[PDB]
Amino acid sequence: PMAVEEVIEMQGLSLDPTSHRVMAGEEPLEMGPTEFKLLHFFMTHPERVYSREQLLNHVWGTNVYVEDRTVDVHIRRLRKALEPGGHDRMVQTVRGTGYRFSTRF
Repeated sequence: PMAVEEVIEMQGLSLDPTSHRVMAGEEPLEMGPTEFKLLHFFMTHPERVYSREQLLNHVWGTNVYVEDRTVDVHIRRLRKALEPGGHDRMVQTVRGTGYRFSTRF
């Protein structure tokens, strides 16, 4: 995608950095700012697995302080927001290791 604020798309799921609009095809999806940031990170760092520690650093930063399970909490809310189109299946748990976003499922 040779464009910075360009719309990211994967398996029918699109995310607009400018308007913060996320869609399963043409149906709009609802999620908070943390989930959006998490989804944005996943769609741009696909297939690879990340520990909660890595996801905390990439998404929450450092000037805040959050526990690892908080990641699990927002992973849940994100999956929940992605259900309409079944895209929640793209947010996958890597047993006792972390999470990955995949087109394969």
